[PDB]
Amino acid sequence: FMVSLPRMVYPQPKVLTPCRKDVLVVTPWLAPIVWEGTFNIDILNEQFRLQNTTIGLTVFAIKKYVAFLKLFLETAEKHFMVGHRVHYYVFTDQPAAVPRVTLGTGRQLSVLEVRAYSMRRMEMISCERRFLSEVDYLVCVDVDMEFRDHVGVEILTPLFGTLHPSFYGSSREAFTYERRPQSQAYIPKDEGDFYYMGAFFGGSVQEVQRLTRACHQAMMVDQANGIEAVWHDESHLNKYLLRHKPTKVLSPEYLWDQQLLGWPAVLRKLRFTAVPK
Amino acid sequence: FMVSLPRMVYPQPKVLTPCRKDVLVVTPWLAPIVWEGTFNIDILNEQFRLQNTTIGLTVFAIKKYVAFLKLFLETAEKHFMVGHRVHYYVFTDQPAAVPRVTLGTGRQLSVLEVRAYSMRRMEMISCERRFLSEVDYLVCVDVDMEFRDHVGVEILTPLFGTLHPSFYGSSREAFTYERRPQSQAYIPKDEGDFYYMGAFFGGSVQEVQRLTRACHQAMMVDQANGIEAVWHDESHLNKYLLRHKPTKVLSPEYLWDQQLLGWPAVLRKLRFTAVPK
Ligand SMILES: O=c1ccn([C@@H]2O[C@H](COP(=O)(O)OP(=O)(O)O[C@H]3O[C@H](CO)[C@H](O)[C@H](O)[C@H]3O)[C@@H](O)[C@H]2O)c(=O)[nH]1
Ligand SMILES: O=c1ccn([C@@H]2O[C@H](COP(=O)(O)OP(=O)(O)O[C@H]3O[C@H](CO)[C@H](O)[C@H](O)[C@H]3O)[C@@H](O)[C@H]2O)c(=O)[nH]1
Ligand SMILES: CCCCCCCCO[C@@H]1O[C@H](CO)[C@H](O)C[C@H]1O[C@@H]1O[C@@H](C)[C@@H](O)[C@@H](O)[C@@H]1O
Ligand SMILES: CCCCCCCCO[C@@H]1O[C@H](CO)[C@H](O)C[C@H]1O[C@@H]1O[C@@H](C)[C@@H](O)[C@@H](O)[C@@H]1O
Ligand SMILES: [Mn+2]
Ligand SMILES: [Mn+2]
Repeated sequence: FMVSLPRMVYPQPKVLTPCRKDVLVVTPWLAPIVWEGTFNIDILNEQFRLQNTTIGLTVFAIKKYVAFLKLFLETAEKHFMVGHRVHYYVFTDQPAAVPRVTLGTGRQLSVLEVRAYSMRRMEMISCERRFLSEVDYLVCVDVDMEFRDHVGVEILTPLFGTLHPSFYGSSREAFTYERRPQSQAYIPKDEGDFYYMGAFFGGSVQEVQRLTRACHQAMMVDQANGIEAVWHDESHLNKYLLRHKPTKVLSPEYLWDQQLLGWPAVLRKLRFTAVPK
Repeated sequence: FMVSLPRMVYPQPKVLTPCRKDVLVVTPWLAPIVWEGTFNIDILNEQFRLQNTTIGLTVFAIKKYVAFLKLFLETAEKHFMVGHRVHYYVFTDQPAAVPRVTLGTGRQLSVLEVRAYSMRRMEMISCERRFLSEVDYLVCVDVDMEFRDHVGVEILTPLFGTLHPSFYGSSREAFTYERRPQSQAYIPKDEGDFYYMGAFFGGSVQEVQRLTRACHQAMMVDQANGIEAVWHDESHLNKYLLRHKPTKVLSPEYLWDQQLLGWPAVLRKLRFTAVPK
């Protein structure tokens, strides 16, 4: 049950004035594509706070990648879901190397020890009972990253992927999907909506567990058949999101590499960006 | 559980090419606004057929309005949810005046007798147990109308309203919301997203029952206080959808009066239109 919104004063949306005329803001299956200018964050914050929403953020920091945790977490504190309930889940082979980072109120961090050495992340996420009890949504991101700007409840939805920053302008034949019919991740050259990056996906706990289960099972079949998809779990993520359309798509504002790709006119904000390695 | 979509060949959506540049296609709370060119109906039909979706359509034909049923139903057969399961619910004081209309396969019609003589429609819809058992979505429309073009699963969502054809270009101060603070339907001049028409709303059975219950209760409070909102149940519908944002908004393609308003450039299709009375 969703209670009433309070009175709010904000600019009237105008039917004959698009927010953005330079980009596609809705997919052909009527999922929003999230760009700056498409959302009133005050309205969304109200809606999600009225549901007392809890967001889980999973991040893997295995072997040398523990060095990325300090900047990742400190910048997450500045920019990720501020004002909402957040539970970070840090999967690592080195629990003692996790930096002591000061958290804002309503935010917690759990260290989950794992084995070191593409199958690990999808298998590890598909924690099943814990996430169902503790959070409403799961967001699954790369650690070799930093938040530079707002990443908030505008992303939340049953299932989302993120446009790969290298391929948002590419035609589908150029996408680096797995192209061998012998792989479970196979997508032919005449199929595909978008190329999603493995570094930022999420959704409700239920939908994220479905996706990660399916990708894990598909990767196991491939392993048994002696094939490894060209881009590993990303290849399977793309296969999954082709056959199970996401209910929102994040623009490349949400996954950018400024060193590689600069700052194009189409990006009004760079929100979550690659750290040099 | 949603099974996989089959392989499909369709045009690739392009991130740097908007479908429509002339209209707002997503609200500031990230609900799609449904216009022609925003959706691939083949994808949506697949998604909704894979869930074996059943759509209930409610229509009231009381007193002289029974005369509108023949054209309403015959044109619904040509254009409304064709290929999907449909259950029409015709509420009338004259069961014997309901025309015998031939239905396509998978479609059924129930005649529900009611009393003759704004409270009736919201009260009557909030049938509660029957709809929950028989349909997935409810669509609630005026009878003095005809379908001229496709109205399909693109509209389905937990909660939707439709932009009133007279007001989609209007600023909010000009909207004919109820303006007296003594009414439950009161909306001040600095609030409001859109002006929704009472003639086409819907959603999941649960959300439609919530809306109709709330509007019925609000109208009862008004009656007890000796006030009747300026546009009756439409005034309350607008209050409800202000405080409970719809998850899709239908463009005026879905509710048009060609005699009054012609055929503006912004409408690529006229789907569901007023019959002269
Ligand atoms: O030694 C490692 C390697 C990786 N990671 C974790 O795995 C994440 C992903 O690894 P990278 O950042 O090195 O790789 P990309 O994000 O470039 O991932 C893409 O390239 C990969 C192969 O390099 C796979 O194909 C993957 O599916 C695809 O999304 C890292 O952020 C980190 O969280 C570790 O913790 N330790
Ligand atoms: O004698 C009647 C009158 C109305 N109706 C039913 O009620 C529907 C709505 O009535 P109208 O078509 O006459 O009115 P509008 O659609 O123009 O409705 C708008 O104007 C109404 C007052 O005229 C209310 O304010 C209502 O909330 C607002 O949406 C009709 O389609 C019909 O289904 C009947 O069956 N018999
Ligand atoms: C010559 C150097 C490597 C830089 C060129 C990489 C450009 C394409 O990005 C890569 O795309 C792959 C799928 O085709 C896969 O997702 C890995 C991805 O590379 C990662 O993401 C990029 C945006 C960069 O941050 C890159 O460094 C990172 O490895
Ligand atoms: C002088 C004649 C009446 C025609 C002028 C009506 C224009 C405005 O439409 C009316 O708007 C009201 C809210 O302000 C309320 O929704 C009723 C609505 O009138 C109905 O819908 C219109 C689009 C027409 O189909 C109209 O005939 C119908 O009554
Ligand atoms: Mn990375
Ligand atoms: Mn009418």
